[PDB]
Amino acid sequence: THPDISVDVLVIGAGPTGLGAAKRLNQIDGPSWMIVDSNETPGGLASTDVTPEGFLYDVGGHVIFSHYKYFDDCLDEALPKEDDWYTHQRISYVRCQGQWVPYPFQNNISMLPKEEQVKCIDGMIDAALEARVANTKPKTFDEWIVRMMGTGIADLFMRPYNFKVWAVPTTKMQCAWLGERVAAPNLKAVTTNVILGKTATFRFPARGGTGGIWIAVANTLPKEKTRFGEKGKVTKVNANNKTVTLQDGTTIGYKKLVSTMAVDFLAEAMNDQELVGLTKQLFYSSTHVIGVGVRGSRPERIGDKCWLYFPEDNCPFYRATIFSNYSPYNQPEASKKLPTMQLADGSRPQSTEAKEGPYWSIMLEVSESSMKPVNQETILADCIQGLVNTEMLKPTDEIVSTYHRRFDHGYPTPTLEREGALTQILPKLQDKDIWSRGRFGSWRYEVGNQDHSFMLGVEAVDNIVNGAVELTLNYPDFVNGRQNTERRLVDGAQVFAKSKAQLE
Amino acid sequence: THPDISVDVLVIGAGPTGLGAAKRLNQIDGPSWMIVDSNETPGGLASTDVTPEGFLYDVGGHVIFSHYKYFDDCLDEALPKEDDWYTHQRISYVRCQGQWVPYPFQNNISMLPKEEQVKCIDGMIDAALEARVANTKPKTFDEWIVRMMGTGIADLFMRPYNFKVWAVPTTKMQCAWLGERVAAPNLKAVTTNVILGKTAGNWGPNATFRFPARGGTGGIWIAVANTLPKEKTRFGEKGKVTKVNANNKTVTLQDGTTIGYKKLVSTMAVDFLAEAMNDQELVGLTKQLFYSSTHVIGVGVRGSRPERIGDKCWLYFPEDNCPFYRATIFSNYSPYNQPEASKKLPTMQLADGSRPQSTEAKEGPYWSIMLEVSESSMKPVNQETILADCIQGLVNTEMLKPTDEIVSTYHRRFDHGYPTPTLEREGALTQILPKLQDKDIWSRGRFGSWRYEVGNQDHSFMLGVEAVDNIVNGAVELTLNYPDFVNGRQNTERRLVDGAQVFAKSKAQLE
Amino acid sequence: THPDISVDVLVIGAGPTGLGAAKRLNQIDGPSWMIVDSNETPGGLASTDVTPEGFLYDVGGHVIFSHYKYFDDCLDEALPKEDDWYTHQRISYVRCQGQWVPYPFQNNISMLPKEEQVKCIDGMIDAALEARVANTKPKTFDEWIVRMMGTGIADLFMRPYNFKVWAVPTTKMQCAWLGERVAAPNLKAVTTNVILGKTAGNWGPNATFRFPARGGTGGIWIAVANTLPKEKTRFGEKGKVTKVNANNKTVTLQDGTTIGYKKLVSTMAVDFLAEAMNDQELVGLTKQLFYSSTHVIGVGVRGSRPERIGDKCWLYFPEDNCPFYRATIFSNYSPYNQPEASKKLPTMQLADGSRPQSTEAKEGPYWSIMLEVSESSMKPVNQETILADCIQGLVNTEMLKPTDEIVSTYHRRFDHGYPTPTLEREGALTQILPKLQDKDIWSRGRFGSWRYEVGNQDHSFMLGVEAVDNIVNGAVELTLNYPDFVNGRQNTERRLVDGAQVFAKSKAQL
Amino acid sequence: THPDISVDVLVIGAGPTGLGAAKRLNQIDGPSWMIVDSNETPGGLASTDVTPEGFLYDVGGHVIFSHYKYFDDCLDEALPKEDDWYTHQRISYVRCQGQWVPYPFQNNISMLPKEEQVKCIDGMIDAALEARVANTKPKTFDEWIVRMMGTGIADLFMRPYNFKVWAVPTTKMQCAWLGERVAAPNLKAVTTNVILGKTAGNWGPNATFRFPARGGTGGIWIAVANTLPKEKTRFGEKGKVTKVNANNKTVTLQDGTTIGYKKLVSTMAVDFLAEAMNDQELVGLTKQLFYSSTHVIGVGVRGSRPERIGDKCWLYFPEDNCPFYRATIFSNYSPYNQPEASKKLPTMQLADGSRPQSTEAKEGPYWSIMLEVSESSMKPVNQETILADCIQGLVNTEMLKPTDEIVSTYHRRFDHGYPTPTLEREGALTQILPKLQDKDIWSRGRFGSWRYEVGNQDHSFMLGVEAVDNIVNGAVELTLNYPDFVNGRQNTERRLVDGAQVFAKSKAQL
Ligand SMILES: [Cl-]
Ligand SMILES: [Cl-]
Repeated sequence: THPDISVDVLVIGAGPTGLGAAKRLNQIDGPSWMIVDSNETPGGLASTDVTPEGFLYDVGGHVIFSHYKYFDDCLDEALPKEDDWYTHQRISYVRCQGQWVPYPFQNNISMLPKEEQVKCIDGMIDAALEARVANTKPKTFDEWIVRMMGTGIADLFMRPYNFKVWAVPTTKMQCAWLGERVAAPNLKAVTTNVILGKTATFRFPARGGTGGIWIAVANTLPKEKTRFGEKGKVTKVNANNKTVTLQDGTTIGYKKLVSTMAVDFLAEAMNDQELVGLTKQLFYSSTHVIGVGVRGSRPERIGDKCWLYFPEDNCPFYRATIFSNYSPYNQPEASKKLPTMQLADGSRPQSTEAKEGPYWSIMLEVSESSMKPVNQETILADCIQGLVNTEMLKPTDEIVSTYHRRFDHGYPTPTLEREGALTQILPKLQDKDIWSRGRFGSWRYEVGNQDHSFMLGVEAVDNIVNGAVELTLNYPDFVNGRQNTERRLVDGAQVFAKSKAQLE
Repeated sequence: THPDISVDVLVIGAGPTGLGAAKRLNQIDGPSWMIVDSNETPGGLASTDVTPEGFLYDVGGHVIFSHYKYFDDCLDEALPKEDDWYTHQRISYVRCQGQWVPYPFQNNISMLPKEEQVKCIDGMIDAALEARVANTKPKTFDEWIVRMMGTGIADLFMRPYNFKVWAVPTTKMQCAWLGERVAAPNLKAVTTNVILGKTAGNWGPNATFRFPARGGTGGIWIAVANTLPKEKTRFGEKGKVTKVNANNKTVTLQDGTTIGYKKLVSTMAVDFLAEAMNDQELVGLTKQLFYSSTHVIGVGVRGSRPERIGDKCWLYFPEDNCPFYRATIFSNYSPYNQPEASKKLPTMQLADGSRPQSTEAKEGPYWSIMLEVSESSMKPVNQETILADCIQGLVNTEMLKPTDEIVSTYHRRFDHGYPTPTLEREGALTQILPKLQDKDIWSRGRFGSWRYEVGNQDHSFMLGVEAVDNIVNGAVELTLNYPDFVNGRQNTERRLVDGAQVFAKSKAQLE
Repeated sequence: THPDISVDVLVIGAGPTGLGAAKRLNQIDGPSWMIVDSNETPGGLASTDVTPEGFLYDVGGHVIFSHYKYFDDCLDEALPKEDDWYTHQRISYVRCQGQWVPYPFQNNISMLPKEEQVKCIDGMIDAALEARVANTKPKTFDEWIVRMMGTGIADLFMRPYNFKVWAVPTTKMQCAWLGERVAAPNLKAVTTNVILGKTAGNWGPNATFRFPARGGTGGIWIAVANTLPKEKTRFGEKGKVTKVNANNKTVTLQDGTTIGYKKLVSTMAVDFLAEAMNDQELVGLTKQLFYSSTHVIGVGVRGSRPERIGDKCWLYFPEDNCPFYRATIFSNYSPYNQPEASKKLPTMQLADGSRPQSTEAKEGPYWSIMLEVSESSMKPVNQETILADCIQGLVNTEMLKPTDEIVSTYHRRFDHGYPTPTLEREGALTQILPKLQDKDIWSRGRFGSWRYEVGNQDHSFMLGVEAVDNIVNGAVELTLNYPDFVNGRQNTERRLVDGAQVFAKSKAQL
Repeated sequence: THPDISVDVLVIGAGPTGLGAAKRLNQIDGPSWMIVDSNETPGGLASTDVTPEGFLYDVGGHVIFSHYKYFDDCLDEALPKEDDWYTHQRISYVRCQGQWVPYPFQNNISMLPKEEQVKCIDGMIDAALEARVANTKPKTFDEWIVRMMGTGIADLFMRPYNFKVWAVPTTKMQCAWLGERVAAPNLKAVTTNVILGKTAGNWGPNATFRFPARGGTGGIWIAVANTLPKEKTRFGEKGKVTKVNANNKTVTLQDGTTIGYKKLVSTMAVDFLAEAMNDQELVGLTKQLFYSSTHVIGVGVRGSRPERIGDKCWLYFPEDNCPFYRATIFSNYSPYNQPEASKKLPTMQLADGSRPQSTEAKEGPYWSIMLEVSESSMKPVNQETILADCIQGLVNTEMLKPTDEIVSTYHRRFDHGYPTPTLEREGALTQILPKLQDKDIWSRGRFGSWRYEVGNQDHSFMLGVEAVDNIVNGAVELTLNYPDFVNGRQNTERRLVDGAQVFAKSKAQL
């Protein structure tokens, strides 16, 4: 009994991780392979949605720093024109007590009341003294924060903010994921800034938002090796006889499997009780992505802002961005005409006539868990009110468009129990020739950015084919702390082979 | 052959130390005793001079702050009237970059330029981190400074200032002496003040303090001397000691008088004692000691008390725009330190150095300033020019406008001014003092025992008292050997009227 | 209404503290004074008792190290002959796991089993490392113990021993009383002795102490008292004080006699003084103080001095195979502490607790053992069985063979035995003493001021001397308030003959 | 103008490193390649020599612990029979004051004089206390040692031994090359062993290493080379490289042959390369490197194996009663390292250095010893007398009785023996390697990249493998730049058969 299709390497999922595996498989051009996804549009959670009124919203952020030349090579290939990209300056602010405090927070306590500055400085002094004598390392995220910042800064920012982000207490999280850097505060730089009173770029696609990158990357692949859409939905994986079954009944035989779906779904699709049980020990939070389109020129108070962080309790979201700042093509042009749905204060607008722009746009994120639930019916309104309370929207601003989507698997949580589970789950799948990789494929946030995830797929294939170490998967500190320039979209294998076929 | 006079206990010198010995001897009224001094006016280096134009000057605007009730008892006995004393609150600043920084220098960085504050705070951060782990103690004054303040504050103040005071580099002095002299900065306190822009200025035991209404500090010692039986004192040329024969326990006076003693308390500089003894070994050891001379400069000036001056007491001068290290507004201590307003005086010169528009005697009121300048083999001074240089320094510091009228000048150089706490000091004293002790000589006092940590007038007085108490009652000489012990407590046990005098008095009535 | 007697200074109590006050007063010979004691024989709890069979036992130890020349002058004066004293070598042992471990204990773990040595060294390594980084000081005796010794050595000796001594857990006691010495171990010396297997060679002649030839320690205090003008002493029932009226400064004796004073030096237990004053506030504060009772047991036995026992001095007992915390072969201190050989005595019992085979009086020679047992609310003792338990304890520790013949026993219980350095002590004393001071009452002594660190005979003596020096000459009471200061120096200034007496005498001849 | 030969990848040198490159290139079977060596026999400085009398001696030691599955695969493929290998227990001893001190030295101070134990333990106590508080990293090999062991152990072993090894004082060497773990001594374990006097634990299966039955170590590389296609190798005089033109990527051989390359893997000493390149700048930088020469000495002797020396071990010699720093009983590794019993040989001399009694050829059995002596401008050696001195050293260390019959001797001096981890090494290499890289030259190996940390046979093999992987597949050269990473993990990902070959083979069957 033979499957409808047979390939050496099967890739499940066409998010960044799956596309990475596909790109390196395509480059190597050795073993046979194919990639499937239930979504007709590749990009997974790094896709970009659009509102009926033409406002774009990324559902999974954007890369700010690439750690790898290989990732760069693929983006350059996908979007090879200078005008394909806008290049912006890396910046950030924290919203604290009516102030926009620049990153890094501790280096700008100067902008807080003098009383708060005292509590913060006393906190770092204590922490700096203890660190001088420390002979152990922190065991929880919380301990890490305190040793690093002092109780002062920890209570102002780190603690409350991180709870808003992870939907889980900082006491319930590990810290290893943060890196090897010794937990020791830079007291001198902090006080120096307090006394003096004083206080890097990234590219973003011009059109299509982040999702446009992955569409263009996928378009470089040989179309007949892709199966995207309902015809590409996987319904079961038979690990014992290495066969996958799709929704439409198609069967696929594989020798090695690279699975980028959530590892808990994989265990279900495998009907593996042991893996399902191990898999349930993992924790994750859901996230709500909220989009707000509004009429008007970009407000003075807002400027060239990007990520904004919100520790305080006058708004449910933990971060927001002025998405309209990243690219003029993220929202409709001025000439386009749209009706006002409501004002920022939640009341009916004066006129309901479709009017001109220009427009700007805000995007934000709310976290959710069994330890921090959210009312889905009221969350949109609360967020908008939150934009008011934080002085991002005037109560008079006119809202032209709203976007609200909830993602069940939003963040894989770095809980104290994560590694105990992963060190069992991953090797067990490995023994079955299954490479489970990705944000939820391998569940490691420290390597959960688009560039990391992409490379997790690239390296899994490199392990399958060339016996390479999976460095990003098992040594995040090693890859994050170096320049990764060795692996290129064009390696010696292809140069030599191409040159050979030329004089032959 | 007998000497002209014989006493159980002879006291040489009638400064604070000798007078302290005399007072306890007089209170005990047991063994016979007498006290001699080459000066006709008692008070030693705690005396007061006056210019022909009527301006009083101490040897450093002395200030009474006592660690002993017994010292208090004697001052109260000598000057028993409420109006004998003015009581003040210390108003002090350090002169740094056109600013008056309040006394605990470190708590007032908030008054320095921001750039400087940074260097200071960085310095303390380092020091605080090394202190958390230190397992040794400082060996020099300099290491002590750095470990306490950080290189920042050390360079801005401590180092330059202390060289101006001691006429010796901080790296050449020990550090077992500064317990109650130099403040101990706390990181939190300091940074909290720099944040709040608020101040603090109560450190040290100098903060109320009483000063004598009349005659200056010297007036205290004259009044104390007057409590003694005059016939047991020998003050003047007739009291000048020329020779000390330790072997047959006899002293020789200038007029040839000979005095036999059983026990000698000597308050003259220990290096002079060696000479007077004709003892080569001691003269030698004596050489290994070090001291700095000091110039006391007085300046009287016409005018109302400038509000730019205010109620300043002693001001500190680390910077190089003036020769003096410390200065005081003496006219602030008492209305009797300078002539009253009605008195008429001619202007001698203007602060800038030029002649006065008129050489006619004019009224007051008046105010007064006293300066000190240190001198040594490592930091010489030009005696002919030093007076002018100081006046010029008063200008550069904005104490005197170039326009101010100088009515009175005073200048006097004291050879023995400060007993220098060098690194070699204790190595010398731990030989000199025991050797004198074996001859039944109690050498005590500012230059008698040469320890600055107990060199104030109250310490010195008590060195004399305690020497007598050891001689007579077998008391421990606590102030001499344990400065930290006496400075760290209230010494209230020893009184001008002890149980011994009460019991003997009440027995005399019943009999 | 005038009292039957009036003096400038009244001293209550003729223990070492009282006698100290009397001696300085007698030397000064200025203000008038007298000294009373309810006991006919001076010496207080530093006296020496005797059994009907002629065995001596010190009730309150003996001085091993004198910190003062003044104390020396007075003992020299009291017992001026060379043959008035024996001079012995200073040494000590701890009884641990069948071993006599020499002082100090930590430097001799070599004698213990290797397993136990491991735990000890491990504990001190930890302590050493923590001390390298410590920035706080110990708050309890227990913490002080651990930081100094480590848990290993602490559990073997310090902890169990100290609980047996103070009859109070170490966690309940302060540690300032131990001095200002940094709580930290000398790892190198301890590991050096474990490796070398040897201890520091005998420093002989080494630190020696002197002990009186006759009459025991109590003999010192009888002779000291005899240098006093007898008419100024009132010892006996005729000297028992029943009431102290602080307000009009009057003291009332048993026989009804009334004494008026200007200054009072009271060396009786400060809680008894509170009582005798009828001051409720004081009595109240006085309750906050804690003390343990002690049992002094004496055993006289027949035979030459056995090989196993050795040469005198204190022995310490951490373990639970005996109720006592320390003991000493008293008969080693002087041949006059017990009957000579020719004396004939009947065996009372054997060490095992059984009747002897013969009850006929027989020759000696003899030897003798003295030991102490503490008692308190947290560590009670059965007064009927304690003697037997102690004797059995002597067998268990291998001090007596079960066959050894017991000729004499001695058992006496002292209500006030040790003033306990509890965490609460200073909070109470810093109120009690100043308050008594404001009434011209100098409460001084082992129980007069309640401070064990200055509770030895020389210290207590000097508390008396210094109180008088404060009353008369305004001297600082150094021993009372700065024990670390006096223990850390050579106190040579104050002498039995001071300059005052020299000058005065020299003048009387002229 | 075209060269006689053109390949994609040219490999110079057929030692472990060169053969490593060749193995991976051969496995990949993609780009064309060839490998050249001036030696007719492959093995480089890991080859085996034989004396005329039939005694074998490794010139470059043997692997004790392999860090890579890939290295294991290749050794397995080359020597696939069970009886191709012997497997021994990995142990080690240090010769200190007449004793054989087992590894590790510190855990065995027990068998030294008690006085030495004292200095050692005292040293570690200091080190341990400073380590509690340290906030900086060691800057020299010497400081690292002091912080690790303390001055006591440093003086007894570390300092003297390492000078004998590196021919350079420890103060002149870096320490990063040693690893990343903090310099903190395990004091408890050290003192626990001294106390217990033992060196034991609950234990499990003992650690082992394998050694080739025949041909010695050099037999591995001969067999590894044999698995390569012979026509892609050029070994012997015909393979000697004399010139390297980096600008037009051409190499010239002794016999005038020219070889064009696209990428070069050079395993010859990097100084020689700079010379062969005629590149002034690289010659200059190259001068800043430092190395020591080494003498390898072999001694065949008659007799059964003496009980005094029985194990297949290294022996280390800190003391100055012998010029060599390490030695081993090679005859213990394999019966085939020396002539069999029946073989008859004449005696050349006795251990004492005197003529034999009879010059007749006599049977065995035989055993063998080999040892090493360093040499440099800071520690010269007399080449004429070195053999005798070493033999005499063997006597002084009680390895040879003065009566032992020496049947065979061996002496050979390698100019490039150890690449020295000097303080200036990295400053030089961080310029040299990258500059060669920019010319498409991968200089790799013991003296190719000059890093002792990764200079073992397995490390070197892998330097070759990873260089090929970087050239072809863009792999990270982990062994080259991250020794700590590769040494602290099990490297199992890279196999002699990877997916690429499985997929390719399986495809060719459809
Ligand atoms: Cl930040
Ligand atoms: Cl060396």
